[PDB]
Amino acid sequence: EDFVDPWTVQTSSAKGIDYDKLIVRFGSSKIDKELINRIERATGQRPHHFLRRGIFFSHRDMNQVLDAYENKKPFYLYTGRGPSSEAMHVGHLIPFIFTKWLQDVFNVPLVIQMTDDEKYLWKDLTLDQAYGDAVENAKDIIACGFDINKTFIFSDLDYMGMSSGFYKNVVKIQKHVTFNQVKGIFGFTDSDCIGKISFPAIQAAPSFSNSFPQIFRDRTDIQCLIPCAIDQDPYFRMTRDVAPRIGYPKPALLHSTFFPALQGAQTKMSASDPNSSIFLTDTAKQIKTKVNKHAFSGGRDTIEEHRQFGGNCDVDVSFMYLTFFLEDDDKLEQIRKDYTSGAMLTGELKKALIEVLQPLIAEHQARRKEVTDEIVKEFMTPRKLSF
Amino acid sequence: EDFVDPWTVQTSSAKGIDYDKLIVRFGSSKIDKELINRIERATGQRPHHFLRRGIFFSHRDMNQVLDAYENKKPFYLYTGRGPSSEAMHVGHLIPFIFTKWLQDVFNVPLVIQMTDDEKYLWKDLTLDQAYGDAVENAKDIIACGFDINKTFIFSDLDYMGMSSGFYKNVVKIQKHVTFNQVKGIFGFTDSDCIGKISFPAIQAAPSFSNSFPQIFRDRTDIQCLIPCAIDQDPYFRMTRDVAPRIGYPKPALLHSTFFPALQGAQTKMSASDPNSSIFLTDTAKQIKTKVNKHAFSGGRDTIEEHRQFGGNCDVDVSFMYLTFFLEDDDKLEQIRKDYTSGAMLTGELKKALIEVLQPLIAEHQARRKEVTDEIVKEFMTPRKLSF
RNA sequence: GACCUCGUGGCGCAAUGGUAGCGCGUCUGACUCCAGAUCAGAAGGUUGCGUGUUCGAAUCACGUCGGGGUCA
RNA sequence: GACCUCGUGGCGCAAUGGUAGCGCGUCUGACUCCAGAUCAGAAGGUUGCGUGUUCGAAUCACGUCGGGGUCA
Ligand SMILES: N[C@@H](Cc1c[nH]c2ccccc12)C(=O)O
Ligand SMILES: N[C@@H](Cc1c[nH]c2ccccc12)C(=O)O
Ligand SMILES: N[C@@H](Cc1c[nH]c2ccccc12)C(=O)O
Ligand SMILES: N[C@@H](Cc1c[nH]c2ccccc12)C(=O)O
Repeated sequence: EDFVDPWTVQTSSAKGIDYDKLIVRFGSSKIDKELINRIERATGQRPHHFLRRGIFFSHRDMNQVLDAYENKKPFYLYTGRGPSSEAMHVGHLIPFIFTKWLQDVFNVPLVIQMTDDEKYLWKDLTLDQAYGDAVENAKDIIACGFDINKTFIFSDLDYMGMSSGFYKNVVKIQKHVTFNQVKGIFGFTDSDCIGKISFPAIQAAPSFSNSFPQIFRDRTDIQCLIPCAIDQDPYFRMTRDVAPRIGYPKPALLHSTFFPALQGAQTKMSASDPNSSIFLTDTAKQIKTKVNKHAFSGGRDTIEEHRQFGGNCDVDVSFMYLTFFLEDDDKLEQIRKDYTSGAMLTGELKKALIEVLQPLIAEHQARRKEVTDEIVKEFMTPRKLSF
Repeated sequence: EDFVDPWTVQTSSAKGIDYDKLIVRFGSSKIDKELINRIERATGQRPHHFLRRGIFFSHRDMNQVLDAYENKKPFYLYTGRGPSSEAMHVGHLIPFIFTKWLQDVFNVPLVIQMTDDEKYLWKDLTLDQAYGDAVENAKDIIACGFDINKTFIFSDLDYMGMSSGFYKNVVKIQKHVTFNQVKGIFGFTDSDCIGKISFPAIQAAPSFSNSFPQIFRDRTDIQCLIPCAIDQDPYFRMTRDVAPRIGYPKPALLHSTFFPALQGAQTKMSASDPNSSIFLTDTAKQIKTKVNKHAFSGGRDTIEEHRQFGGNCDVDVSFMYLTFFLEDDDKLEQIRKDYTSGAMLTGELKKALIEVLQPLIAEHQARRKEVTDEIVKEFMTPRKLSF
């Protein structure tokens, strides 16, 4: 019995979360082959590997989004981030990497939310500190290549006070969610502060277009698509239930699996936990070390046993990371084959990984460094977005 | 055992609420003669009759406000209103009448809050309807003579989205109040909506100057004074407890007694209840009728018994209303004397009342009619206030 | 997503198959200098909505809207 | 406003008057192609803050800050 909620991914199996069980448990829908070819037919583009490889595996109302898109009816993307301190590891990238692709292939506007107020309520920092962390994380997000002409990155602490329609939708949503409702959904108790208790309303507000008057004037019927880590589904199950009751459309969803922590898929990568993560501000040596010194293996103890029994892929953190970052499907297969056959040793694998991580993480740093203050401020300026 | 909270004033005694017991029960301070002369010494003005006659009877930190004022340290007024539909009776005026005086004699800026979002959560209407009711009630408030150069009337639904510091203080406050805290203070249950559960934070935010950046830039140490009906003390007991913990000063308070309902001081006047109120949009005949047909009497049944036993003032709604609106202290005394002695009959009294109500309510209508849309919009424009 | 529950004159209750009643309130006249109190009388709902079963339903069933609760 | 309660190495616990210990975690070497597992060793806190009582306090008292609870 795996446990998954907005603040905890914990399972006993080394193979990690049983996503098939998660889909059922949550009521979401499995993304099947049909849906994928259906996505390709609509974009005229080859499905991103996260879709091919089941990284993004679950959805909600996707066919309706496609049915609309295909019929010239526009949708907009909405995803977000809880601002961090120094953190921001590769795991935090998956959703954003996919969102950038979705933005390209479908050519649609996007709103990214920086829940600095959330952190302020959950962690121990000042609004300035929280807001700061956000404007900062903005760089890394921007560094993913989001089109500045179709992307609006905002901080709750800020935008809330400069929008004639966001707080208005928070009030609507709040009126339609009870303390009992969220007590169940998230697990809040009478002891939690009123601020945490009503925060869900805020993570839901972006699902409704008229929350962004300067981007959609006051249109209240524009489809919304939320790419995100399955652990965020709770907010939007709630959002989908509130939607009709206040006369707005339900946000569609594309769910992604968690990026396994270095010590094993028993949990997801996280800045809070020791050596479990590879940060976006990591030197090629640090990247190299962490992989050689912390990545859990599915390979046999000795070169001896490994040759006669090969390694196990269902648990090899290194092989898992490759499933996420090695583009070429042929190379990933060769490795899976050889590693399984014993033909390849764990270290030869750990090396293949580091060869793909270092350059990726390096490029990120390279693009991050090109993010000027003028730019950040632009992305973060309520303004009309293209399309 | 009288019962008083933000939504209910109920007592069994015809003499109404035992305010002395209320002060103790709430922990507030009785406004004694000293404090009154102290107010006169500071303003160089004769204390308003609400103070002379105990209408405004309780306070919190008033001496500190005076100590500061007298030493050239400025404070600002903050009071508010839950927007109504057609309502707005004389009872709703007391606080505002006194606030206008305080504004004059002390010469200080003022923020008036229109909790349209509160109504939206508690009643059954649309945000437009709620916002509308507010912009409307604004007229009647303005009609009280508040200096447009020192007064800012705002609606939560609106201002919240155009302030770089209000929502910021709501977030601070929310983090420092638990669901249990407000469950106790107000009586909210797990069934109430998250919006009602965290609303108190909003009625508290105006107590802090930096909530109004366009009026006080980002000063966080400006004394605040809240004139209000004692039934609102719960929000500010809570506000005073949260204040220091977030590094802001505690709001001072001036409490006023309730305006007794026509049928008797057992409850306060209210639009919800039948014939218990006299509306600001009432014809001289309606005013006249309500008083002759509904005002509870303390006079004897027949002219006979009344002459030998006189009337009772501790329960006569009409005499109570006069205590509120008859300026001249000598006339009020003559009436109290004669009515008690039997020298005057109840109807002669009911007549004296109507003679003071009709002209007052008439003037209000007269000034309300002069409130142009340009003006309302002005009062409601975040802008620098004089002093 | 599924499940439970409620939905009736302004308010609070009743009539679990064959004509929707009561209390509070609201209005009248009597009585009082008024008001209250006390007497006497009256007005007000096709039962959230749409069907269906039935000779006939508020009550039975399906659907739907809305409030509250609950589940992996 | 008053009252109760807690506050200790990153985490989670202990020592209710006379020298702050343990577990988890973190680092080393052994072992493994790595990692994990298993062995062997080590580093890390003057106990929210300020006093006071005492020969001596984390533990007692006063004050104060912060978390949680409670009252008319
Ligand atoms: N609460 C999320 C941040 C977030 C806000 N809105 C979102 C929409 C999609 C995904 C994530 C988000 C986090 O901690 O990462
Ligand atoms: N373009 C990369 C995404 C990416 C950006 N920055 C990164 C840093 C590390 C790994 C991947 C990335 C991809 O398709 O996967
Ligand atoms: N909630 C109060 C309105 C209000 C808001 N802020 C205030 C400050 C003082 C007095 C009243 C208020 C009411 O219903 O009337
Ligand atoms: N100026 C009046 C206040 C007031 C304004 N409008 C009113 C309407 C009815 C009664 C009083 C008023 C006073 O001093 O009491």
